[PDB]
Parts: sequence; C-alpha cells; structure tokens
Amino acid sequence: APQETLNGGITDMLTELANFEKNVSQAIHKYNAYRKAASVIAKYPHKIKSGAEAKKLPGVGTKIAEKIDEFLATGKLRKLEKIRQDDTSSSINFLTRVSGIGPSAARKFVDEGIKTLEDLRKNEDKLNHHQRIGLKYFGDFEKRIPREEMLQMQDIVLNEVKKVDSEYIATVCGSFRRGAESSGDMDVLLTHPSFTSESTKQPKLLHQVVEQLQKVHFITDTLSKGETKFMGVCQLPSKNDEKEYPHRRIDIRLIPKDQYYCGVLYFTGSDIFNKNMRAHALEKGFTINEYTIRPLGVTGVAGEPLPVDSEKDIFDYIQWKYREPKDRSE
DNA sequence: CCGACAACGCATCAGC
DNA sequence: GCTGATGCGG
DNA sequence: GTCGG
Ligand code: NA
Ligand code: NA
Repeated sequence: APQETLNGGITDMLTELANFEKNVSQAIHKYNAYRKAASVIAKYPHKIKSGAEAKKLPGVGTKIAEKIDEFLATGKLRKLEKIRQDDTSSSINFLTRVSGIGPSAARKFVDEGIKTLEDLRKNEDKLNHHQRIGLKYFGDFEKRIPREEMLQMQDIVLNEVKKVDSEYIATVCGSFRRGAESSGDMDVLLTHPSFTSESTKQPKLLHQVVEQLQKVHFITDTLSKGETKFMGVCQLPSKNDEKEYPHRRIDIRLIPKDQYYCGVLYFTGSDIFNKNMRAHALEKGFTINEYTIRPLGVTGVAGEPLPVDSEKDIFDYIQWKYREPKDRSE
C-alpha cells in the first residue's frame, strides 16, 4: 500500500468528514460514501494533483472532487475547519468513541451538558451497562493487540473450551487468522456436533464456555450474552511485578455445525476478499453469505443450502482453489 | 430522477 | 405483562 | 455522496 505521505491529507480529510456524517448528521450512507472514497484514494499509488484526477476513481464524485480542489489549493476545508471548532458537534463526535454510545446517545448527552469523559464519569446513573464498561475501558479498547498477545489469548481459549467438552470446535478468526501482526479484538467461532441447524442442543453450550472463561478469570466483563452470541471483555494474567495487560474486547459466537465453516470463512475476511469471493461466486451461479452457500435456479430461486464440512468445500463449489487465510487480503 | 447503500443478536425503549 | 421498534455493534 | 436502473 502507498505511503500515507502521498494522499494522507486527503484521506484524513475524507475520514473526518465520514465521522461527522455518521456521528453528528446521522447520515450513515454519506459516512460510507466518504469511507469508500477514502479507501479508494488510500490505495492510489500516485500523488493526486486535482479533483478531476480523483474523480476518475470509483466512489469519488463531483462533491468530493470539489473538496479535493479546495484542500489542494488551501491545505484545508472551510466546512471541516468550522465543524472541528464547533463545541456541540465535536463533543457529539467524540463521545461516540465510547463503546455503547452511538450517535443517538451522544446527541442526548451533549444536549444535557454531558460532553466529556469526565462528564460521563460524574453521571454513571445515566449510562447503561454497556456504556459503563465502555467508559471504564475507554483507553484499553482503543489500544491494539499484538499478535503475541493474541496467541496467548488463543491458547487460553482453546484450552478452556476443550476442557469443558473436548468435542467443541473453536476457531479464532478475524485478521488474526489471516496472520495479522496486530488485532483490534478477538473473535471466536464456537460449534459442537450436538448443535445443528434443525435440532436443539441443550441451549447452554455457549454459557458453559463463558462460565469457564470467567472461572479462570480470563473473561472480566459482559457487554451482552445470549444463547448464541457473547460480547465481552477479557485480560491475560499479569506477570510477576510486571505491567498488567490491558483489557481486550472478545466476542464468542455459537454457530450450528452445518453452518460453521461458512461462518469461519465470513468472519475471517478480509471484507474485500469476501466481496470478491461473493462476486466470483455469483458468476458461477452461487451466493455465499455468513451462514450458507446456495445454488440458483434459472430465475434465481436459490434452492436449499449446500452441504459444507470445511472451507475448501465452499471453494470447490465455485471452482476456486482453496486460498489460505494468509492470502485473503482481497 | 430517485432508490440502494446487508441482515441480524442482544439490550432496551415505546406503546398496548 | 408481552410485542414490536430502535440503538448499537462488528 | 455516489452509483446506476
Ligand atoms: Na468516480
Ligand atoms: Na460508540
């Protein structure tokens, strides 16, 4: 990927605009429009000389091209400069960095005078459970996770899961599975042969695992927990007289056996890869989502889901030699 | 011109 | 009390 | 905001 020095001023600009659209104007589609434009320019291996030049890239239109011209000519954007200094808007934008606080809650808080973390700290009674944990670990949640820590975390998870029931199958997905040097969180996909799409499974397969992870003091807090999905916080044990590890976000999903591998594939990504794969899949008469892979009739009537016992199976259906997670950047 | 821009689990709200 | 809608997240 | 039927 091109050095940020090439078009970093532009992409940063587009990303800041993206956040305000999402967090302040509550215009999610404009948020994604800017992100797409930022991503396209980010991978552009040429220092952009004009809006017309950028305009040629998919996702860059008349408005963004116009903004690029202003930025190239003045090193800034008047609209962005103004919004940054706006106390209400900047405060709303900022509060959304707290996990659990979205555009709606941030707007409500600022409306009543609650604009900073300090303010949040003084008003715990106005925060739900999720938001309280988000505040407590605000700093930790923004710190990334080195692969070495991700490995230690995986060791614990795989060990405790097998200890509960050796028939469980757990796979740590996300960028980590693709070999990333760092992660933003840990995503664990869990399944058990007793659990399939059309049958009960003693609705507690997930609970048993969470409970064990809390028992060895790995999982420290719970954001949400149901029969199929758990979202919480975890922390590796600290070393003798050594700086305790920061708290990390961990999600754990229980997926039916027959839908497991479609899930591993999907939650492994990358998003760009999943896009290119779902596309390549369609031109082959197939549609792949998070749960299954289904054919398509002469009209489109996607028949029942096809049997999958591994990732490779999915690749075979669409005649696409199985690609190692390591090579799934796109 | 104007609709799509994903579909979904959990926590919590809105309203009967 | 339950049902559906909304907020939030990844 | 951008795309495309
Ligand atoms: Na374009
Ligand atoms: Na947030």
